[PDB]
Amino acid sequence: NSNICEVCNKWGRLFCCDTCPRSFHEHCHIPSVEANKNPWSCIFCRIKTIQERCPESQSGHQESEVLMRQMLPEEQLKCEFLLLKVYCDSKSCFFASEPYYNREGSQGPQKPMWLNKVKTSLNEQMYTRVEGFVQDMRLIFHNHKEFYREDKFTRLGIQVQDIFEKNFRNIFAIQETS
Ligand SMILES: [Zn+2]
Ligand SMILES: [Zn+2]
Ligand SMILES: [Zn+2]
Repeated sequence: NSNICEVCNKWGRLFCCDTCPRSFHEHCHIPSVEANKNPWSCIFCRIKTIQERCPESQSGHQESEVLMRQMLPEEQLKCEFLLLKVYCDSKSCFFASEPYYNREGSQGPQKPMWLNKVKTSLNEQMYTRVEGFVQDMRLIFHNHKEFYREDKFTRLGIQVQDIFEKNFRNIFAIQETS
């Protein structure tokens, strides 16, 4: 197994995957690493297993179809992985915890959103469709772009949103387009 956390890349109290070499802090893994279970498979392993069980799940899809899907256990997992992949980027640290807004010439967003809030929402099963998860994810970056305006700090929003969108297309097998 790896000696660092796959998500944050630090050492510490790590839990090791029994089916691949990745390791996780308890709360870096989404969902949080499970109390017992021997062996234990990580979320990278569980996502691979869905794909292997239905190779046609990697033929292309329409985003509109994807969003209307109900949050049954496989869609739930896939959003928990998408979220995980965003937290793998160190720049996710700017979007993790609840923000606040006090900048001359800007008003704060009507509906603030942050990654830990999206994490809690998933955990408490508050999304019924993929749509709900993907709207909040996108809201994070949109709020950021609107608030920081012409400041160069807006670019962090663009960057982390590009990580979200590439990963969403991949995980949900969106049909490739030019
Ligand atoms: Zn970690
Ligand atoms: Zn694994
Ligand atoms: Zn099949």
